Amino acid sequence: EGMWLMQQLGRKYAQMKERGLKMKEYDLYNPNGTSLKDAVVLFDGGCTGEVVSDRGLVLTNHHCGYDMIQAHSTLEHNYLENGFWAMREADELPNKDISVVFIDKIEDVTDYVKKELKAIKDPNSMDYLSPKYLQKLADKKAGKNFSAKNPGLSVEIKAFYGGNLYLMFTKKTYTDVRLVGAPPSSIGKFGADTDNWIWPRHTGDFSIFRIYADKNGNPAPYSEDNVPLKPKRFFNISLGGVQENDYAMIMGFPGTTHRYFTASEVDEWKSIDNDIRIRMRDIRQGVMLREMLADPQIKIMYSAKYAASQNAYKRAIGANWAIKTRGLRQNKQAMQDRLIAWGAKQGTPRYEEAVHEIDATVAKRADLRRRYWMIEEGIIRGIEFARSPIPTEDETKALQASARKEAIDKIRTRYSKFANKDYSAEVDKKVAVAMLTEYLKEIPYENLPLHLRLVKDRFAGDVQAYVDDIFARSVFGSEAQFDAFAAVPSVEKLAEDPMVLFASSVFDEYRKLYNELRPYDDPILRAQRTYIAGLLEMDGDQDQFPDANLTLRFTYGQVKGYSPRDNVYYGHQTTLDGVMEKEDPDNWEFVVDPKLKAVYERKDFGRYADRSGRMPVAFCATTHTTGGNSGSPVMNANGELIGLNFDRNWEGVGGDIQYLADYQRSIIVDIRYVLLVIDKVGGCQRLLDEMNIVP
Amino acid sequence: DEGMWLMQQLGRKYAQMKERGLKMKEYDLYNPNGTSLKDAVVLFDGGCTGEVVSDRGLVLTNHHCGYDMIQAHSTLEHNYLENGFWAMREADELPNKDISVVFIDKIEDVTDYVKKELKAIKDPNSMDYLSPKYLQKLADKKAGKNFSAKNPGLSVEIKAFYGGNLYLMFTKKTYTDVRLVGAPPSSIGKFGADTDNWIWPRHTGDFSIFRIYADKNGNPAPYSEDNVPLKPKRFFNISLGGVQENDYAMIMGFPGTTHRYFTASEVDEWKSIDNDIRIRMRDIRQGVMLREMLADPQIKIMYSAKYAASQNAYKRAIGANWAIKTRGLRQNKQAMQDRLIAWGAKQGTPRYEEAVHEIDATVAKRADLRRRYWMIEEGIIRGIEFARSPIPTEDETKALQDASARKEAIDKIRTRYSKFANKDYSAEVDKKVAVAMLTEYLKEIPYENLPLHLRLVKDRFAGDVQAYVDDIFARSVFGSEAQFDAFAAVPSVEKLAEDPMVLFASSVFDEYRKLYNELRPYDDPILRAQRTYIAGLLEMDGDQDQFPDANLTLRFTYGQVKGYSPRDNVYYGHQTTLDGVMEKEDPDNWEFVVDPKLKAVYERKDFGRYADRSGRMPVAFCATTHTTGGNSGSPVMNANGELIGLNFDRNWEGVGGDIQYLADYQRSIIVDIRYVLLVIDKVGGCQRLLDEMNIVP
Ligand SMILES: Oc1ccccc1CN1CCOCC1
Ligand SMILES: Oc1ccccc1CN1CCOCC1
Ligand SMILES: Oc1ccccc1CN1CCOCC1
Ligand SMILES: [Cl-]
Ligand SMILES: [Cl-]
Ligand SMILES: [Cl-]
Repeated sequence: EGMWLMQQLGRKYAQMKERGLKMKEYDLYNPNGTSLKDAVVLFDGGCTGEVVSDRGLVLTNHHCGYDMIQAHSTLEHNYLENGFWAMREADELPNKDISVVFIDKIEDVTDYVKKELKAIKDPNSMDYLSPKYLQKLADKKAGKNFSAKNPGLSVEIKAFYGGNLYLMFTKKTYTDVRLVGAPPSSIGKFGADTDNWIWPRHTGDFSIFRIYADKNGNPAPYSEDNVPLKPKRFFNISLGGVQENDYAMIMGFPGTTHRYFTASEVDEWKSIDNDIRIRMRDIRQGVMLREMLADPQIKIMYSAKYAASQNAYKRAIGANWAIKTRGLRQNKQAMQDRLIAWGAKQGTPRYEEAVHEIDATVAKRADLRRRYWMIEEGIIRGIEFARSPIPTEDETKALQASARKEAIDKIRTRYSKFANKDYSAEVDKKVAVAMLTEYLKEIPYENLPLHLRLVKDRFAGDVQAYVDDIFARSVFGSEAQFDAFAAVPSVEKLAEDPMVLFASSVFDEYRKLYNELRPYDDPILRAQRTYIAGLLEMDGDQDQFPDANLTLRFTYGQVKGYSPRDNVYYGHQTTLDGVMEKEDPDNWEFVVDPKLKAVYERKDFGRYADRSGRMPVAFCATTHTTGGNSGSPVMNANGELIGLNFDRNWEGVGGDIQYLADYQRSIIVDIRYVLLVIDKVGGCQRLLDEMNIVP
Repeated sequence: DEGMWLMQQLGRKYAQMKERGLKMKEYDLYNPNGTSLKDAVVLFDGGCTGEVVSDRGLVLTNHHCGYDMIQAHSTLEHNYLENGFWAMREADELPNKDISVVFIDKIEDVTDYVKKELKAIKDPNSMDYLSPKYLQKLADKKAGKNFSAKNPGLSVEIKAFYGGNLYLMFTKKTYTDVRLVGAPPSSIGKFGADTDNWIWPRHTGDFSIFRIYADKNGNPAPYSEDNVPLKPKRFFNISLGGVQENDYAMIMGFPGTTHRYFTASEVDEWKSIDNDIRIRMRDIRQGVMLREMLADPQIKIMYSAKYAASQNAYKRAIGANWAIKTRGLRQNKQAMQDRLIAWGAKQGTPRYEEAVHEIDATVAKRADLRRRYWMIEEGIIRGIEFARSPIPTEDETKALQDASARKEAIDKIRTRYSKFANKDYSAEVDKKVAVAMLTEYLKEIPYENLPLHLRLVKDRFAGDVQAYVDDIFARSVFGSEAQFDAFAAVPSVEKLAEDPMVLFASSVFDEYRKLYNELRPYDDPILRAQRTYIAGLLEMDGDQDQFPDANLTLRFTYGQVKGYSPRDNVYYGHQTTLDGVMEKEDPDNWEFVVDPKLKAVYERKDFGRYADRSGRMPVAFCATTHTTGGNSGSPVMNANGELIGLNFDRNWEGVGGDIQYLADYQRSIIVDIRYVLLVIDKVGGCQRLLDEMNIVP
């Protein structure tokens, strides 16, 4: 059910032992010694990874290492397409701007932070949540020259439970992390967008890296003299596999949850955030799909844009399904009513006052938040010409020194980036006509961005004519129109340009709405500190975890499928047979790698197949995970690596607000499938040899 | 494999059925010389199955079987199709025009009689052995002179089985006064609508209720106000015990057609010609149609039924091709024919191998013609609406070329134009569909094989299909209402003889008929060789584990209540519940709206004695019985012969079951009788129907 702090392992240990955990408490997490926690890393600031060899080999997802694989890919050596397999350590590819963070130490500094906070003077100060203020406290506690006296180490204090608990983390960061291996994208991203958030899943979502360090294992930036890190702890790989009901646990860095939302915040999330994103993206995607299906060149240009829009669209659909069917609003209402009743009995009215402040703040910001989401989904991300060039103050104070050419070259560069090889003005006009029609129906005249008032005042309500006029008269409407402007440029032409006025007006309104809404966050945050303090005083910090905040957490559960709907059951494990069932040679997402197809046909599964002779691919578990847990190690009851978390099903996206025992599942790539791909597809035997594989 | 057994085969299957769970005595299910459960089964309205469930002639069948009768009695004031219908007294039950129920009174093996009559052969290649006219002459001879007049309501019919190796004579008792008694709203009767067609899990309460009326002595009589409900020989008892996983289940009904004795070359032809062409052409047609329906709400209204009708056989062809590709259908037919050829070589009889060779050679010879026939039928005859535009008849052309009969010819042509260009016809949508369909057709069919008018695409329009189609509508008398009216004011034969749409329609129909005429002779050598092929299979492995192809005659099938795994890590159980109906509810989607009375019954858990042991309300179940089209409305029986459900569909994964039964995928989709009784009781409030039924605890 939760994403527990490492400090909470002691309190949870007996429940974990009753669920199947076999390893000793301090072998998993030891606050003053080496433990399994020391083999977990925050991979590239947003993913999880794990050390799997005494030579610093690291496993993470394919979608986590995607940028590094793509940056090393060329037409001659397309690693993104065919995979990459370094046959020697010297062949492993260095990566610019990469990092791996180890959580060396974790310490509770709540009393220290609360004592420092007592010197505030302003009772409504937000320093208790300020990264700048908390970093000043972290530096004071660790010492002035801490990073100089302890090379590779840094300190950081984070707030938890809305500012009721503070932890200081001592982090060891390595920046020389080299690409070692990756399967082809046909394995690493098999389902591609069709199978995103989907269980059953047949994706071998993994990639392999290696941490490099100086001669003493200390962090060092990229250098040809760097040597593989000999870590103090690494995961043993299990080949025993998984069975239904087996204990499974994960360690990783979940990003964000909203477990302490009020019922009014659940209503706001559904009726504003989700409904607007769903409505606007459905319109945008609908026009885009029509144009992509009618022109093969439009499909090539808009495929990535369509896919990027669909990602949070599907998340919003899954979240709204949970709000509608799993009683999320009702459960938050019952939670706050229980605290209010308990507060009335104890004679402390501040908990009811805190819930009231949140409700009043949510109700007060409703129209502004609706206007913000409408402009953001409808125009800022919905219409491409909203991000068309806007002349700067320096560029206008150049067109009217001979830096007129410099001002024109800078504007030309931004025009070329806007109207790039993937931009279609005809597709954009069609999308804008549909998006603006919906926007103008939802936003009244007095709340419109100034330029949009011209739809009613100048074009008699004709959205098509307003959009046609923007492109017909704008210097950014076509290449020939920009070149005519660049030959005879004047600031009068730019100041009255219809596209410049549209872009400026919609961005002005977007910023103004952001500025008016920003002050509403603080009273909610301050009231949440009181609300969560009451919940912890009432029911204790035993069965209620702190919201995820990109810090190291553990979660446990079982390998278990679920019933998505009446008479339908999805089991706990998928097989290579399921990959072959989905193969479509003419559908780019479902092409199957010929080497993988041959391994399946010959049943060349070696020691990786299950007891039945079937080759496992992925499994699902009742662990509680979210974004940030991609690449997390999945452990056995013995702490051995059995898989890597890579996704969660759409039915469980509502799990960020309320964990859903009967629907929410972590989607995990089976470690047996990872080794089958390294061995039979990559032929990289040296990686298998350096891992400690247990029978 | 698991089949559609003749009633005659019950004796030799009885021990296997008993070992699979059957508890009733053999002659209580089927007795060739006395009353049995077979006497409670009817062929409903010539294409469905039904069953008698009371001593007063109450009949249950599917909602989609009784659909036309419910629709014919529906008005704006009393919309029975939308809200359901529940007659609260026998006098309130609605009579139906053109309805019938057929009882199979007697079934007799007349193989020796037919084979003796056939020996009076004038031509050894005669097809009289399969001729309904010839077989009816033999049936009348055996029954006697004026059988229908001497025994009113009774009629006789002989049918061929096993490719002409077995003949059965059926004595049928037909009743034509069958009145509508009850029907659930379409929200229950067709809950899944087109989305859930051929789909398991299924949550559709597909049932309707009728009553057989007869004269004072229970004899058939056309509709009369003096008619009285029929007191039948036998009726089904209703079981309330329900079903569990692995329970024995059996069905009796009228499966229409199967192709269990196809050669491997006929399976290849079915896949590579029939199915691939239908799939390709319908995907193009549906694609253009969907794009126009999504862009214009009025086009969606006009083309929704046409789109749905095209999708029905398209989905069936997809499901059939999935079985051919994944379930080794071609390989299993090949093994079957190779086993017969090996056995024939040991028996010293080469005629079985010669018969398979004749089928293979005939299939290979007709390949190009059959490809051309399917290409024109799917691509143009069905694919393009203006292919069925008016063509002036020989008498209409002769009338237009010195009498007042010219105005009659114009009125007849106008009537056909008004039917073609009706309220649902869009010339713009049709032109777009035709451009895409003709582009594919012209790519597949060479110039020398094209219908004459289509040669103009290359010869006159420089390969521009769009211009050719535009010219058809711009210059045709049937291109618009204003163009037809201009023709009707000044009509001439010369205008019609050179009309581009008339020439297109005539040319494509000429080619379609010519191809049909050239292909028709190839059917006979296959049929004659199939008689020899199936005789060999029967002689080799016996009439014990291989059933005759379905031919709209009474058959029984047995199996178990069992779900299946459609794909890796996915399992569909054996039973759906009312909770599944509520999960699918969408108030703004016509297909998935839920009746408020049903939703209230679910919320209050007012399930009475109809709920299962866990308090859940069952809706439908699936079984490993072998069914096909014609089995809609079939009674589903318990091990005791009690009614547990009505068959109403089969899953798409099992459509290949017409060629080879698929044990791990094919399932009959059945409405649970507990759900039927729940709807009659809590939704219709028709207690009198429950009271006349014999319900067993
Ligand atoms: O299989 C994939 C899945 C997701 C992303 C990319 C691929 C690779 N495809 C690239 C071009 O199309 C054929 C292979
Ligand atoms: O100003 C608001 C904005 C969003 C929500 C609620 C209000 C308060 N009221 C003002 C008067 O009109 C009725 C709503
Ligand atoms: O529920 C049905 C299922 C299939 C067909 C027809 C209906 C009835 N609907 C008609 C219009 O939409 C609301 C009811
Ligand atoms: Cl380390
Ligand atoms: Cl012979
Ligand atoms: Cl099968």
